[PDB]
Amino acid sequence: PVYVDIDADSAFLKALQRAYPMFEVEPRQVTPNDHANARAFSHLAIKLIEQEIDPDSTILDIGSAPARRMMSDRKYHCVCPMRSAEDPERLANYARKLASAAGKVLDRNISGKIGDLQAVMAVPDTETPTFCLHTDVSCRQRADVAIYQDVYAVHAPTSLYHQAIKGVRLAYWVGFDTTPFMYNAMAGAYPSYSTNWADEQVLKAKNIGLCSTDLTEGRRGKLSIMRGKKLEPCDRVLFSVGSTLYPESRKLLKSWHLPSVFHLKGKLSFTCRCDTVVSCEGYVVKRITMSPGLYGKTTGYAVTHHADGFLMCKTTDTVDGERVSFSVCTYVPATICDQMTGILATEVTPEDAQKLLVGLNQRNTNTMKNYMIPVVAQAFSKWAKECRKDMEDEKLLGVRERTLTCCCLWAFKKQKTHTVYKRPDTQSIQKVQAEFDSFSGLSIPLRTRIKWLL
Amino acid sequence: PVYVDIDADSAFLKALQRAYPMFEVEPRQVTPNDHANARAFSHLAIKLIEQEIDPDSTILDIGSAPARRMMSDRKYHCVCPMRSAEDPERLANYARKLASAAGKVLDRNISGKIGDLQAVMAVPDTETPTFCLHTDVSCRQRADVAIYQDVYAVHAPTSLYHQAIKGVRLAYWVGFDTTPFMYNAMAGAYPSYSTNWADEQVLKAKNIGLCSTDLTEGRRGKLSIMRGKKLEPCDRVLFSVGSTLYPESRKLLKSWHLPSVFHLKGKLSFTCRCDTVVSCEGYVVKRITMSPGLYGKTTGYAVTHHADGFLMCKTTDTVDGERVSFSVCTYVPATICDQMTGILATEVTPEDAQKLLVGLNQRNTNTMKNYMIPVVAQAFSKWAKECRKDMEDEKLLGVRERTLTCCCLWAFKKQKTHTVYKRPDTQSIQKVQAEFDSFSGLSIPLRTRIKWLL
Amino acid sequence: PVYVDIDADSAFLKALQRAYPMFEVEPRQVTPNDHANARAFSHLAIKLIEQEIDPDSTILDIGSAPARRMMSDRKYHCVCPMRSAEDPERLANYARKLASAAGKVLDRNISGKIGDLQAVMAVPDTETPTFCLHTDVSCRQRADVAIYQDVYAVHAPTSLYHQAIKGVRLAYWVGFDTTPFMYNAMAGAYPSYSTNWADEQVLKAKNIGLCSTDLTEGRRGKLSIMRGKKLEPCDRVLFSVGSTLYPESRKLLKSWHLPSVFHLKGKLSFTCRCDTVVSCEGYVVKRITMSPGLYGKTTGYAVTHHADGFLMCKTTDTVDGERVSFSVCTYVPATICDQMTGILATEVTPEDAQKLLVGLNQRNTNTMKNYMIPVVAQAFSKWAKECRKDMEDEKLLGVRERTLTCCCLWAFKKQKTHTVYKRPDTQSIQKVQAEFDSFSGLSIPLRTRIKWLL
Ligand SMILES: [Zn+2]
Ligand SMILES: [Zn+2]
Ligand SMILES: [Zn+2]
Repeated sequence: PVYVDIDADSAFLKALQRAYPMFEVEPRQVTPNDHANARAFSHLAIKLIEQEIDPDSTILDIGSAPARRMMSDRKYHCVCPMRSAEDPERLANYARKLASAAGKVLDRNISGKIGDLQAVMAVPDTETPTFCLHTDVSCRQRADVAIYQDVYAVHAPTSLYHQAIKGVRLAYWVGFDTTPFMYNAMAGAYPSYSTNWADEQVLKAKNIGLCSTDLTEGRRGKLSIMRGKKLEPCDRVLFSVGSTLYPESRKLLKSWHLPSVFHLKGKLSFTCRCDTVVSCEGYVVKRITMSPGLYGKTTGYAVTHHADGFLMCKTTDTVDGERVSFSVCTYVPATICDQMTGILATEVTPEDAQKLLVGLNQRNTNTMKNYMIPVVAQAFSKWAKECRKDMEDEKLLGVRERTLTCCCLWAFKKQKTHTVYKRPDTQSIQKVQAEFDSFSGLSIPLRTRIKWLL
Repeated sequence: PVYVDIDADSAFLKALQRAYPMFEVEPRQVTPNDHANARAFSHLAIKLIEQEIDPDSTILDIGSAPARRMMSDRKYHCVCPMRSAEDPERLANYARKLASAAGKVLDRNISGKIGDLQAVMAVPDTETPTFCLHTDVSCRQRADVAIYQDVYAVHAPTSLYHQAIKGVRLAYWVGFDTTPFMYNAMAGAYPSYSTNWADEQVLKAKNIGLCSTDLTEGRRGKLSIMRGKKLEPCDRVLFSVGSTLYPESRKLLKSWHLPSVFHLKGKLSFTCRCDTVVSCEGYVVKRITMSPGLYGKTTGYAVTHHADGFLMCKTTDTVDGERVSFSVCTYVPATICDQMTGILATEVTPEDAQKLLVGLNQRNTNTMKNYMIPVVAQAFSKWAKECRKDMEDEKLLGVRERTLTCCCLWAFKKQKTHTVYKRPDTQSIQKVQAEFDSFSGLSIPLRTRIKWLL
Repeated sequence: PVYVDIDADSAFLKALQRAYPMFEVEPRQVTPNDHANARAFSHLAIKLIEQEIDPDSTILDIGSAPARRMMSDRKYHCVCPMRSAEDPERLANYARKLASAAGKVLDRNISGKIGDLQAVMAVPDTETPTFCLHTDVSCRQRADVAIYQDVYAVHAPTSLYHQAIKGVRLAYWVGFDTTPFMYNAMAGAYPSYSTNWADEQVLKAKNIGLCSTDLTEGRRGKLSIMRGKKLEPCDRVLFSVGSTLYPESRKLLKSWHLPSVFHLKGKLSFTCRCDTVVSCEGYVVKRITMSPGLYGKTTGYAVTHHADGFLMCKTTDTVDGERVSFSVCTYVPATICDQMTGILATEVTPEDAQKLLVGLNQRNTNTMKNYMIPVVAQAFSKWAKECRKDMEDEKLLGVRERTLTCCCLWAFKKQKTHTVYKRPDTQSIQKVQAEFDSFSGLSIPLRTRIKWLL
């Protein structure tokens, strides 16, 4: 069995048992994490990856803590770029966890890993079998499995190519579903994992998941130096997994939304596939295989299967007091989606839809988080309405009705789409890019401390 | 017994037991595939084919992975054209799966298949008894059974003739029902297999199965370089089986909708039959028999028996913002169809029809997927209405009412058919073509790696 | 007991036990065949014929596969004209089934049948005791029983005379009821066997059993080269038994609707009887007796006893978009017929009649297939109406009311009959013709195959 640190009466345990049928998932709650689900998923994700891959294979852990990786029989070789403030504490914790294992293991190469840390604290740029201080672009070790566990700040094709040229033929990416960022939403939620993310421009909104505003009477309106008149989603996004905050860029998030087939054509050439192997309510495990030489052709399309509904709607909020409208995305449980089918046959108001959603939810054992019921309600009310206007404005079969621009071009009226509702068992198809061909860090007071611990 | 990787409480298990009464189907879920049904069908399809065919026969596998085929007592000879990015990984996986079997089998010719891969990585163009790197038109092996398991990108008559000239007298094609492509629909669904397909022109539709659109206010309408005024189904189609995406061409799909009898008359002559041996909710197993010399005659008709209802309707969507109408097809469960019979005796609105369909579905144990209930509802409402207009516009028995074109020709008013509903136990009859008479790939870094694995 | 390949909970098993009281009918489903009923009838029909006929008799099998006939103790002599594409595969299958029986039988003349195929592939025109490559007109064997199992493409009097001059005194014809073709219907259904047939002119109808149409907006009406103005039933008809398609001609179908007595008087003379020995819901077994010399006289009448109701109505459809009306026939279960008796005492609308039929059917255990419920409903509503107009227009007893054509002839108004309803336990009486007096195929590449298999 596999023990997950979630409450025994948790409703996420069934979702987590479906996503992992090959395991016996048992709750062993030992810590009141506010993002316990996001970790109960990744623990099982590594448990599954370690079964799929060959035991005699060497694994590379990009941006991962070496502390969690030991006590495992797999030949891990963690690569620690030390790009953030957690890596020095991660290395301190690794050195400290090795000390309590000097003799009480004699099964997990502890006596080799102590030597491996002291030998890399002797020479920093060195390449040891199970530890190094390089970036994933800088490491010189040769393996055949790579694992990107919660690694979003990396450009996908560049890093994948740099792993492939080192002999990596299999790669696993455990992370959040990058689909809300291909639809290019402003703010969004992963409610089953207590995760909220927002574009920095709307961090002062009133009521979205990740926001914080102030009280006011609305009588100033004079402090605009330069007009915006344009509130598109910029590049910087902030994620809050429970209470843990991470900054990301939309570019490096969208880069991991890889197509089914792509080509990495640098000094060497590889043809690569990307398969979503696990998917639970917004948290995915993707499998990339890379093989030498160009084979086949690439369509440049990426598919997302929706097991649970996916909404993206236009919501009206007040960012920093100013009433704007932007796009918010969320995941709705497939049960709620299936039970709204009959009501969305007509035009329902957001009040009626919210009362019906609260009924379906409470029927204290909630199916979906309630902070998303208002917006979802509004989303449904818009969708059901835009479905009636499609029915009243029936066109002719196979014809269009373009209008001349009066010089040489044609014009067609665009309709206003306020909601994109991807029901369960539908798919999203996004045109992405394939055919990619365009591919220190530690102090002395720390280097003295990491080997003093051993 | 035969073990299928679907969960024990699945409702597809009963449908899968009906399609295979000669087996006892046991659920053995070990993986949360989002297209587990489409594979639980094909596993049993190969189990059935291997019983029907003679054990002393040689089998050819067009476009199939050699990995899955071993551990079978049948004399397989897989032909691997390496036409896509999966065949290199398929060969890597085959070479890796052979290594774990060097000695632990001594029953499935593992020690012969290792040498058989070594002999083809020594000479590429060689023809070995159980493996080759050719296409189906290029392979030179002589067998008597061919199997096309999920092989849609091949022209049926050409490939079948090239198998027949090599002594193949029996062929099996396991695939999706090619009937939605003879009615020439724009988009469609196989909802029991979580499969959606769409013509590339409508991949930016709002709400069909395989689509993805954006939010907008509909106030630009100026970017048409050249008018379309014509939205007929073009040749390129994209399939999403769960989350696995494949591109297909309507020509090569319609190619496999073979008639009951046809003739392959090239340098040699064969008379051939095509029998649908298995069909489950949109997934068929066809049996082609080929015999030397022309016998009988061909009427050129292809029949599809509908066990579950088949709808094709005109839906109004907004592709990339533009409100168009195109044809969508889907499969409706025979129970839903039978329970809709009484309501379709009059004119029902799509709202009433959708509420009634939701009632019949929920009566949490859904009979049909709900994302298809709206369109189906609309379809029914149109059909029930076009059935009343046939009754109000009663004609005379055996006469027509053509009108002179005023020169020498006659004119008859055509009526608008918005829905084609093929109820359970009806049949589709399509005029197709019979009488056919008009019939490398591997790199060095991979050929080095395949034999290093063994 | 006799084992039929139908599901254990099938509702056709009761009807099949009534049609064969002398047998123990046991369901042994081993194949998901879409026309399992049509074969569960014929298997029992041959079981019955083999009991009725004398064991020391020689049997002739017209157009039958020799493969199914062996393993039977009866002295069969199959005649294989090789008129279609199934006979070459039938012979391949026979040669293959003999090979698996060379030694494991020593009870069914396997060692004699192998030599009998080798002797006929040595000389083609030869006449061997249990196999020949002739037609039924060309075979020179002398027997005393003939069996026509699903043989519709043969002219009945000519074939029967050619069998009689060879000493055949008993003949059996297992087939579909040829009564819908004596009423000369355009399309029709045998719904208990999943069989639909249509005249080729209406294969593009919208909603009948065997058809397939397209979507359209009805705005072309310009492509008629020559007017029809006349939609009578032509000679070519297509049958779909489940999904198996056969073409037949109305002439050779009506040929087997033989009268109770007829005379075959050519170079020799025979007086012949035709009795329907078995009848199940549209599938009959007819027994023809032929004796030398002319005896008695012939009324030239053929009778059909209706155990289940038989409808033929005028339905309005749209063939290829053009709204026409033609005649469709179907079989209604005697229970549905009996339970509609009280409603048809007045004028019921097709909507009310369809809701009532759906009530009686569902009262998921359907009595009749639902795709025939609308048309049947309409049929009933017409019949019940034409029965009221007979009652309101009461004539005088034994008189007519002809009107002079003003020259020398008389005229009577003909009434419009839109429905012919033959209730259960009624009979149809048709004036047919009696007194009849107007009465290679294999290549080398196959003849090399057939004895190579043995
Ligand atoms: Zn390293
Ligand atoms: Zn080969
Ligand atoms: Zn003969």
